[PDB]
This record gives sequence, structure tokens and C-alpha cells, in this order.
Amino acid sequence: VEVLEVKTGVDSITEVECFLTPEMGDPDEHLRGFSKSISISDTFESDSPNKDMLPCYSVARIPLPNLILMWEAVTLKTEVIGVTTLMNVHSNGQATHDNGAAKPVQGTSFHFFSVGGEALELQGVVFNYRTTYPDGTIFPKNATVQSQVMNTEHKAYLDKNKAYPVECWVPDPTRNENTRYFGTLTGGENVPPVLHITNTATTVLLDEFGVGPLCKGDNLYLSAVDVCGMFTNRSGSQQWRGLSRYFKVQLRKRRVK
Amino acid sequence: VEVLEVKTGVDSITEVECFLTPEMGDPDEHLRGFSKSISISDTFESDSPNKDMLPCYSVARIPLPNLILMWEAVTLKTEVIGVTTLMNVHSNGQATHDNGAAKPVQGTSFHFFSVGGEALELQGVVFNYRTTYPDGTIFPKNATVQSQVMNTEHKAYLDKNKAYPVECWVPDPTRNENTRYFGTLTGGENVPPVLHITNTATTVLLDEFGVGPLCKGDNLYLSAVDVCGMFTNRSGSQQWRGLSRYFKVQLRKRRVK
Amino acid sequence: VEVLEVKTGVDSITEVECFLTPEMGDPDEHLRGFSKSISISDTFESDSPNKDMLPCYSVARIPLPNLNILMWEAVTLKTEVIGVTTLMNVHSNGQATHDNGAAKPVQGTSFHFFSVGGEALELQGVVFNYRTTYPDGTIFPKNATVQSQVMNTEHKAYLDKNKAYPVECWVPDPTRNENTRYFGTLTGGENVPPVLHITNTATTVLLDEFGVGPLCKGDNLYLSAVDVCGMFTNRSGSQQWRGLSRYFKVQLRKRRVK
Amino acid sequence: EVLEVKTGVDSITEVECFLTPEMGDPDEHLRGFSKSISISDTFESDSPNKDMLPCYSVARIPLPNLNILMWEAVTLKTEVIGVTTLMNVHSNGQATHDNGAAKPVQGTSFHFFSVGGEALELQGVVFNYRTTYPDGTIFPKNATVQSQVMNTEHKAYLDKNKAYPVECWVPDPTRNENTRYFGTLTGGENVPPVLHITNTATTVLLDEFGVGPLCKGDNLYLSAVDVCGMFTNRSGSQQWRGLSRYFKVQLRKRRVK
Amino acid sequence: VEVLEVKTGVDSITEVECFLTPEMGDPDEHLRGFSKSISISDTFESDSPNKDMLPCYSVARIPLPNLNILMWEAVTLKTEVIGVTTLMNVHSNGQATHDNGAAKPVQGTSFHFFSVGGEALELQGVVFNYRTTYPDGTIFPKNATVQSQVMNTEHKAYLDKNKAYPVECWVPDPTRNENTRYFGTLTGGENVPPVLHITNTATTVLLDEFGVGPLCKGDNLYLSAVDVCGMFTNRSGSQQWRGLSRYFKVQLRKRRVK
Ligand SMILES: CC(=O)N[C@H]1[C@H]([C@H](O)[C@H](O)CO)O[C@@](O[C@H](CO)[C@@H](O)[C@@H]2O[C@@](O)(C(=O)O)C[C@H](O)[C@H]2NC(C)=O)(C(=O)O)C[C@@H]1O
Ligand SMILES: CC(=O)N[C@H]1[C@H]([C@H](O)[C@H](O)CO)O[C@@](O[C@H](CO)[C@@H](O)[C@@H]2O[C@@](O)(C(=O)O)C[C@H](O)[C@H]2NC(C)=O)(C(=O)O)C[C@@H]1O
Ligand SMILES: CC(=O)N[C@H]1[C@H]([C@H](O)[C@H](O)CO)O[C@@](O[C@H](CO)[C@@H](O)[C@@H]2O[C@@](O)(C(=O)O)C[C@H](O)[C@H]2NC(C)=O)(C(=O)O)C[C@@H]1O
Ligand SMILES: [K+]
Ligand SMILES: [K+]
Ligand SMILES: [K+]
Ligand SMILES: [K+]
Ligand SMILES: [K+]
Ligand SMILES: [K+]
Ligand SMILES: [K+]
Ligand SMILES: [K+]
Ligand SMILES: [K+]
Ligand SMILES: [K+]
Repeated sequence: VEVLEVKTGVDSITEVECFLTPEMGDPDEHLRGFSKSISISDTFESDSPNKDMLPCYSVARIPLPNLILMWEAVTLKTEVIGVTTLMNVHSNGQATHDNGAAKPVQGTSFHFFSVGGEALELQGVVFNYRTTYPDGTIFPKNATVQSQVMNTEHKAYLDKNKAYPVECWVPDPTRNENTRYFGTLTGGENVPPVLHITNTATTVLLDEFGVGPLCKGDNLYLSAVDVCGMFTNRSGSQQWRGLSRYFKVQLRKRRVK
Repeated sequence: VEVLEVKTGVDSITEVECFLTPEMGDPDEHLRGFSKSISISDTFESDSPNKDMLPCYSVARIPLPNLILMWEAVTLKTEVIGVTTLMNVHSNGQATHDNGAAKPVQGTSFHFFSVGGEALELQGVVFNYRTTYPDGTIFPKNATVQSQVMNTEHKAYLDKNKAYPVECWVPDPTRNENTRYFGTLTGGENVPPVLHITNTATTVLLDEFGVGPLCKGDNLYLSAVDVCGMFTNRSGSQQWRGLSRYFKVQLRKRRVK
Repeated sequence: VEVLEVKTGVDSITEVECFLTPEMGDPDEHLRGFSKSISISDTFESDSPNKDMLPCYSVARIPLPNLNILMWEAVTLKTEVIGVTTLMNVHSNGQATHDNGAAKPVQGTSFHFFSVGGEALELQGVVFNYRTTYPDGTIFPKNATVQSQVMNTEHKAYLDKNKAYPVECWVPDPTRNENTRYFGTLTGGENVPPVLHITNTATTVLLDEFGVGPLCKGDNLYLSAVDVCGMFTNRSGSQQWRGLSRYFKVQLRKRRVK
Repeated sequence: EVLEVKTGVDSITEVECFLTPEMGDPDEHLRGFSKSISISDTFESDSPNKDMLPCYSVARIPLPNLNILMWEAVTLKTEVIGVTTLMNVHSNGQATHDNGAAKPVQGTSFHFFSVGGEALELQGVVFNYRTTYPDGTIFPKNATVQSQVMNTEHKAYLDKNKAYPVECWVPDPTRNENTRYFGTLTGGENVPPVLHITNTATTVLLDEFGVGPLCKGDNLYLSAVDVCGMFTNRSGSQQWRGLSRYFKVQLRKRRVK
Repeated sequence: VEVLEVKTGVDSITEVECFLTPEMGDPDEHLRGFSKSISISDTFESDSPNKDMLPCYSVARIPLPNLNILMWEAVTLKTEVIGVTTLMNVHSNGQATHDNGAAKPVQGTSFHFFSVGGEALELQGVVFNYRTTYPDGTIFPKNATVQSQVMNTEHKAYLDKNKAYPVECWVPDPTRNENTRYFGTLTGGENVPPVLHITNTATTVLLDEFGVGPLCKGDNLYLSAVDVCGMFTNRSGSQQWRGLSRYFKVQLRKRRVK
């Protein structure tokens, strides 16, 4: 399709505002936003994580006003919601030293968001190809030792919530022409969360040709991961803790051939 | 309201200058700027922090010269006051190693400020929905497991000083059109404070259309949190320590219809 | 080479898109992307690392559409480390950070490097310890002397073979490489956290200060990479380097030369 | 009223000097160091020895006599002098581990400098209002518990060298209109010094109206603090270590009414 | 000197390209690039470091094409630390970070410094401890007093000899050096990770605020450096400074002066 001119007039712009909840595993009715405590396999070959222990990608498909014109996503404001919850250092955590406050949430984090006019395209890569991923997840199939670095058979769409585990999928850099994505992995058991909030920062979604994601079938795709670190229980057991992400996207009508 | 032209001339600008004190809990008559020492609950479900153990958001409502014209906030200079107090490593503390100086204030910090033409709008998010917040604080009511990630029932206004606990409220990104807010949470038990001071830095408060916060009823709302970290006593017990925040805001008269 | 005008027209541009797999040592059939566990010699004179223990530079020579004097000129690069989220696997027979805790994540010394050129990357040999014996099957600084620990100009090579040039004994030669653009960061320390950014919105321009990108001799583009992310610690305490693949997308245009 | 700048080869001058640190100087061999740091048992009993307290440095520099013209400070180059001294890890130190080199200078730092046309204006803030500041220092008088966050009674001028302790005074952000100040407090017991040197970096001292500090009575005021960290002796006792600061200021003649 | 116009034409420009080796002490014939292991004095007054334990400033005086009034003006610099990947040798008589682990990498206090000038770098002496006795064969602050621990204006010198001026007791004199451009960073702490970037795409402009670079008196260019990367800990726990070489490429042009 050739991309032609932008429509103007009051009717030619719309905005989407929503939040995506994290999908950390939710091991019971009290533990939304947390994973199951992490257990370590006894051998490398026997790695077999339970579903409730695996954070997954979040995705939302947002219907847009029914419209060839297509909605074009132009700008994004985004923010992690509830950053201050990490100041709760009194809820049966593990004291940092005798008589001290509880160790706060810290350690490995992944903060990721994307906006596209279609599902985020994923490529599978595994730390350990002999990992058995659990029933109820969607994972790289027929994994081989090459899957530990790059196996081009592992292609997928982020088209279901609570399904695609964070650890075995990444955005496919060979695709995603119609999505804009951004992510940071910060590894290490002691890394401090650094979480900024403001309502004054905007990301522009236009490519080098001045064209944003074009929304196929009048749907906008939002995806996110916000694993903030791990919470350490009094006992020493550790659980991933996630937070929700706010999205505000401005869109305009674009004519295409 | 339609936003029209800025008024000019001698009478057309004013400035507000003030400071907001921190509200860290103030557990006795000698401990202004500190919280009660932190105790950890025996079970996750039994989390029940004392009011004096909970830092709260600070807020001041500043009356402006009586004026349709509205005062429009254009610029901000702001600074944390008393940064050098953290060099007192010679009292009541715990030696870092044998014969050493006292461990300084360090660990989790939250530094936050906002300027608006009405009260800061808040969204409640809790680390643990079964936490019992104490009498005398304003907290998310009817919390459910969903409140651990996002429950849209928890809406409030920062309309009372020394009342809204930092750990269960954040600025609501879905509102606050008439406020500009900025915050950073830095977690981890050993993170060092890094506090910059200068009288040469200005933040511009105008939005993408050149319009700043417009002060309803001729009132300016300033809000802050500056939890710098925790002080460690000889025994190992820890108390939050906060500092005051300076604000200087320049405003101009704006006609609206 | 007198560089003259760029060609225009639909036929005058092309793109290369590919990935380079990491070459960390691959000690057995199950450990692609990992090195052999690291052992330490008791003296400098007895340093004799096995090949499987040594990360090597990755390189690919990519044939371009045949020309002919026109040369393909590399103008822009998008690049990304592939599989960053694998580092969230803290459940696979690692070493618990404390009693009942999750496994220690991959961390420690990293080297992230990539280059795009119109010919093989030119290397200079430098060694931590001149008495290290590099193993059969690797290409290494020959006739090393104690001066090789700081600079010995005899140690010149081309990155012309995959999984052969060990990362620790070669660097890009700053005295050469006029027809390549290279970028690298070494972050040392046993506890340093990986910080890995991904996005499809970032482009690096490959043009020099005169507006000229690498010119592809014999219609070949050379891509090189190292992405040692840190070390994985096993339950036993033994440590292995872990690497990831790197994606490259390069835009090229036809340039006339004299 | 600020009017035009004078031109001509005679319309400019410069000041070049250095300010020595004032760390306490506990004996004839320990210039640049404080006395070893001890820890009082309680806030109430806190009574630091004069030789244990770093103080602000200040110099009042007479300028060429003018009279209405004033000297206007336009640019600053500044540098910490002697950064490589911190590579002496072989002198009376505490080995980091068996057979190791000495632990280097590290921990809490405060780096601060200012250039003004009159004395730096100070605001008193104290970590602990019951601290008894020693004879020979100038400190907040009639401190109350409110002095721990903000007590507007504690106003002073930095008008004497070796006298104003760093820990109980900061620049007063409510004043200092005729000064430019810059500082960073980096806390934590183990934080590493990061000290940059170059002769290629210039700070412009002009405000948003294009006006620099105007030198009242033809005096320029320079102030500094450069507490680099603490030096740990073999026994583990710790002392503040400071370094001198270079200033080069360019000034021009400005007419005023 | 009044500075007048730049000369143009093919003959009006020249380049200097070289490397400066680190001078860390070189305690024996196998340890070029390292210092002697660091020992600690038991008092301030007894501090008496041996020469081979003291890193020194590196300097090269580079003769330029003879001109005579014209002077060579240094305009741009490209510079790089050479051999950054040697720090990935964590298998050579180091100290395991934990049982069965790899060796602790080079880390801790670093100083990275370079300068380009039209005359010798001007130095100011400052000492950690004025009672330190600096060794025979070094050039050090003479007649040191307690004031030498903060600032003693007697301690003025020129960086005019290689392997001679210890890093720890000398810095560039900010009160002079008008005809030099210098840049340095000291990163302290015993555990700080080295962070070393390499690229052939970065240039530093040496022109001052008037558009004038360093002017080469007597047609000599002065290059100086220090690259103490950190300390290497051997198996016994003893620690030695480790340094690396620095590459310089400087472009110069002819400038008329009066
Ligand atoms: C935030 C929170 O709810 N923390 C609690 C955790 C948490 O619910 C689970 O770890 C989620 O996976 O549970 C803690 O107690 C558990 C459960 O009862 C432990 O005592 C473990 O119980 C076992 O029965 C089990 O889970 O199978 C046996 C196991 O050996 C126990 N683990 C340990 C380390 O003792 C917890 O500490 O993990 C309580 C915590 O407040
Ligand atoms: C700066 C300061 O005032 N430090 C003192 C603190 C401080 O006043 C409180 O922690 C503020 O909440 O108190 C220290 O003593 C306390 C009581 O004064 C402890 O002994 C605790 O007393 C209890 O009664 C209590 O609940 O507060 C019982 C508790 O078991 C005690 N805790 C400990 C760790 O012993 C203190 O160390 O916290 C003295 C300190 O100088
Ligand atoms: C990711 C992975 O495969 N980890 C396993 C490693 C790994 O395969 C090798 O270290 C790669 O070089 O092996 C672990 O077990 C090995 C045997 O496979 C050890 O028991 C070591 O075996 C030796 O035979 C050997 O030289 O490799 C002898 C050596 O003494 C043993 N080392 C130790 C520290 O016990 C491993 O822990 O290294 C298992 C791990 O899951
Ligand atoms: K398995
Ligand atoms: K593509
Ligand atoms: K409760
Ligand atoms: K809104
Ligand atoms: K050998
Ligand atoms: K060259
Ligand atoms: K007292
Ligand atoms: K004021
Ligand atoms: K001596
Ligand atoms: K000078």
C-alpha cells in the first residue's frame, strides 16, 4: 500500500488511553502481581519451570473508531503505575540485617513496551534448550541446541495474554516494520529499581519517513512487560513482582492506496 | 474554557516562593523529619504499619493575587533543602566496620514534586492488598487482590497534608491534565543518595501548546515527597529520613473564555 | 580511490539483513552459546587455556549483487542483541544467591562489539600475559614477547575466519580500519549487571566526516561481532561465559570511484 | 537598573586563584584531613570536636576599583586540584583483604562551588537539633526540633573561612539572587570518587536575562567544599579528606543606575 | 603571539599517528604493563614506595616538519585505549571470586588521562602524605611541607621525561597550560568496574573558544597519557596496577603568527 496524505479537521484525530496489568504468574487468589516462589532444578537437563513461576508478555488489542483510511499512531505517553508500592518494607520480608527493615524489591528487571498496528512479532530464544516449558504456555517448539543462540523456526505473534513467557521470547528484529518497540533488561540479584514518572514526556512513533504504525482492521496493539525485580520473603524464597503500565496514544487518519 | 492571549504590562506577572516540609511520621518530640523505626510483620497477611512509620505526601495550597483571567504557571525552580545534613555520621548510628564512622543515610528513596492549578489527582496501588493501613491515614478503601496491580476504584485528591501514605498512592496518569509532575523511585537497601543543588536550573511548565497549569480559584498547588533513605541506629533499627523542598514558581495572567 | 557521485534510481540501493551467532567455545553438543567452565592457572607461565574455554570474534562475509567502477557503500546500520530475556532464567541449576533464593543471574565481565566494513576487520594483538599459550585451532599473536603485554607492532591480523580469533588477545587496530566502522564496550568486574537495550527505532549512520561510508571491495560486506554478556554460575560455583547473537540490517547505495 | 556593557580592551579583567580545603586539620601533619570520626551514643549527647568537622571555604577577592560601573562575572573555569593523590594506596591504610592494597578514599562526598557579587547566603539545617556545635564554629543558634527540616531563623552569610560547618549549613535557595551555586552530595559508605579534570570546560554565569553576578563594592566572592570521601587508617578509623579548588573567572564592566 | 590566518593548500596540513606505552613500574622481565605488588607502610612517616611500585606519566615529544612565522596548530584528536579485551583473561594466576569460580578481573582505582599540547604539559605537585619519601630515579615534589597535602605553589614542573613523574604526586597545573588541552578521570573505590569504550568514529576538536588550537613551539607536539585500568589481584591476594597503551592521531594545520 502507498501511504498518502493525512486527513485534517476536528474529526480526524482520536486517542486511546488504558493500562495493561502485569502477568507474573499469580500463584493464588491473594498474589496478583507476583510469581510463584522460584525453585532451582537439580540438574541443567531437568529444568522444568511451573507456569505460575513464569512472567509472561502482556498484550491488549484496542478497537478504534470504525473507518481507504487507517488510523496512524503518532505519539505515546507511558508510565509504570504504582512505583511507590516498592517502599513497603514491612510486609514479612527478610530483614537486611538484625533489627533492620525488609529487603526491598530488587534484582533482575525487564521493562518493555510496544505500540503497533498489528500483533508484536516474536522470535524464540532459550537459555537452555532442554528446559521443559509448561502446559498452558506458548513456547519455542522443537527446540534444538541451536535454539540457545538463534533458530529461525521459532516465530510467533503476541496474540494471547498470560501465555508467552518473557524468558523464551523477544521482539523479532527481522520483522515488526509496523510496530515500535522499546526494552531494557537489567540483570543481577542486587540491582536497584530506578523508576521515573512524569506526565510531561512524549515518545514520537513516526519512522524516518514520517509514518507511524498503521492500524490494520481499526485495531491498536499495545504490549508490555514490567518485571520490577524480586521480592524476598522472610524465609529467603523469592517471587517476581510486576506493575501495570499506562499507555496514552494519539492517532490520526491517514489515506493509503 | 477556551485559552486566549497572555496579558502583558507591569501588573501581569507574579511569583510564589515557599518550602514544603517532609512528613515522615515524626514518632516523638525530638524526631521531626524521621519515621518511627520500621518493624516487619510476622506473616504477609498481618501487615499492619503504624501511622508514625509511614511517610506521607506533602502538599501546600498557595493563594494567588485575587483576579476571565487566570494565573498560569510558567516556570519552576526547585531544590531539596539541607542536603549536607547527611554528613552527620557521628551520632546514634552503627559503625560500618570496627572503628569506622556511622553508616550514613542510604537505601530506598523517592523524590517527587508537582505544580498544578488544582489538587494532584491520585491513583491507589498497594504492594499487599491485605495490609491494614492505620487510622489517621487516607488509603485505598475496599482493597481487593486486583488493587495489587490496578483497581480503578482507588481515586483521590491530594487535599490534606500528612495523610496520604507514599507507599499506597501515585499520581494518576489518566488525569492530572492541569498539573505537571516528576518523580523518581530508587530502590535497594544500599543505594547511595545523590542530591544536586543549584540556583541556575529552571523547569518550563508549558505543555505542547504553550499552556501552563491554570490556577482555579486563584490557588496554586505544590506537592512533594523527598524520602532520602533510611537512618540506621546502633541497634540496627531503621528510620526513614526526609528533607524539605523549595519551590519558586513564576506565573502570568492568561485570558480564558 | 577517488570517490565520485552516488548513483540514483530504483536499482541503486540494496539491503543486507542477517544475524551473527556468538562463538563462546561450545564445549559439548548441549552448550551452544556457552564456554567451557573457567579454570585458573597457578602461575603466569602455566596459563594454557583450552579452545572451548575461549570466546572468539564472530564474522560474516556477505556477498552483494555483482557490479561492473561502481562499489556498494554502506550508509546505515540497525543492530540488536537477540534473546536478551534469556537472562531471566534463574531456575536452571544455578547457584542460589542465599538459602531458599533464586539462582544467581548471568553477570560479570562483558564485551559488546560490532563492526561494518568493506573488507575484513584489521586486528592488533595485545595479551594480558605474554606467556599464555593459546591453543591449537585458534589464531593468536605469534612470537609474543613481554612487550606484547602493552604493544608489539608485529601482531597484525585480519578477522578472516569465524570461531578462530580469541577475544582476549585481539582488538581492532586503530592504526588501520579506515574502511570499517567499529564500536565496542568492555565492562569488567565479577558482579557487573548486564544492561541490555532493545528497540527497532535506532539507526547508526556509517558515513565518515566527508560523507563516505565503507566501500565494499569485491562486492563483499564484512560484519563482525562479540556479545559476551557475562558469566553463568553453576550450582557448583563453576562459571561459563554466555553469549548472544547479534542482528544487523545495513542499507547500501552504489557509488562511482576512479 | 542594569544598562549596557562597556567595551574596549580595558573593559575586562580576570581572577585566578585556589581555595584550600578546611577539613579540620587535627595536627601539624594532617592538613587536608579531619580528626578521626567517632560516634556519640545518642543524639542528645552528640558533641563533635571542632577538628572533626569540615567547613565551607571562602575567599573575598578585591577587584580593580571602579567609581556607576560594576564588575559582572561572566564565565567560570573550575577544577579540583590533586585528584591523583587518591592513588596512594600504600600509606598507613587498611588492606582490603589479606595481602591486598590499602582501601582507597571513598564514601560520602560533597563537591560544591559558587561565584557571587556578595557573600553566599546560608540557611541552617541540622541532622539532629540536639547536636552541640563546638566553640570556634558558627552554627544554627536556638535550634529546635523544627531545625531538623526547616527553621527560617537560621540565616547567615558565608563571611569567614574555617568557621561554618558543612553539615549544618546549605546555600539559602530563598536568597542568593546575585550568586551562582552548584553542588552535589553523594552519600553511601562505599561510594567511589569520580573526579574529572579538564581545561576545556567553561560555565557561563549569566542568568536568563543575560546578566551575571554584579560585584558590590568591587569584591568577588568564591566559595567551595570538596570533601572527597573518607580515608580509612589501618585500625579502621576514618577521617574526611579534602582537596583544593581552582577558580578562573572572567568579568566585564557593566553600567547600572 | 598575535595569531593570524590559517594557511591553505595541499602542503598546509599534516598528521601525527602514534601510541604511548603505559609506565606502571615493570617490576621484572615478565611484567611489562604491571606495577610491583602494592605493600602498605605501617605509618605515614615510613611511607617509602619503591620506583617499580609507582605508575608514572607517559609522554612523547613528536618532531613536526620544520617551518621557519608559521606554527603547526593541532586541530583534532582521535584516541583509543589499546588492548581493552586483555581484561577478559580471568584464567591466569588470579584469585577465584568464590569456590570453583573464575578469577577476579582487573578492577578498582583507575586513572585515564590524555593531553595534546604545543609544549610540555605543566604539572603541579600535590601529595597524599607529605612525609612520603619518593624513590631515586623519580622526579617528585621537593621540600614538601604539610601544605603540600593541599596546595604548595613551589611544586611546579614540566612533564619532560618518560617513566619519571609519578602519577600520584603530580597533576596538570590548572593555573597554566594555556597551550595544551587535557582531559582526565580518576574513578576510585577498590571494586569499581573498568568501563572501556573503543570506536574509530569519535573525534575531539582541540580549538579553544577563539577557534585556536595548541601551537607547536619549535615544531614539536607533546602527547601525554595515563591509563591505569585498575588492579590485578593474584592468587595470593597481592595487587598490582595494570595499564594499557594509548593511540593518538592528531591533525595539524599551519597557522601564521606575529
Ligand atoms: C508474598 C507471599 O505470599 N509470601 C509467602 C510465600 C508465597 O506465598 C509462596 O512462596 C508462593 O510460591 O510463601 C511462604 O510460605 C511457603 C508456603 O507455605 C513456604 O512455607 C513453603 O511451603 C511449602 O509447603 C511449599 O510451598 O510447598 C514447603 C516449602 O518448603 C516452603 N518454603 C520455604 C522456603 O520454607 C514462603 O516463605 O515462601 C510464606 C510467605 O510469606
Ligand atoms: C535516633 C533515635 O532516636 N534512635 C533511637 C531509636 C528511635 O527513637 C526509635 O526507633 C523510633 O521509633 O530507638 C531505639 O530504642 C528503641 C526504643 O526506644 C528500641 O529499644 C526498641 O524499643 C521498643 O520498645 C520499640 O518497639 O520501640 C521495643 C523494641 O524491641 C526495641 N528495638 C530494638 C531494636 O531494640 C532503637 O534502637 O530503635 C534507640 C535509638 O537510640
Ligand atoms: C550449563 C551446564 O552445562 N552446566 C554444567 C557444567 C558444564 O557442563 C561444564 O562445567 C562445562 O565445562 O558441568 C558441571 O558438572 C561438571 C561435570 O560435567 C563438573 O562435575 C566438573 O566435571 C569435571 O569432569 C570437568 O572438568 O568438567 C571435573 C571437575 O572437577 C568438575 N567441576 C566441579 C566444579 O565440580 C559443573 O558444575 O561444572 C555441572 C553443570 O550443571
Ligand atoms: K527438562
Ligand atoms: K525486515
Ligand atoms: K493486615
Ligand atoms: K486523560
Ligand atoms: K603457557
Ligand atoms: K591510520
Ligand atoms: K549535645
Ligand atoms: K528569592
Ligand atoms: K618516609
Ligand atoms: K592561567
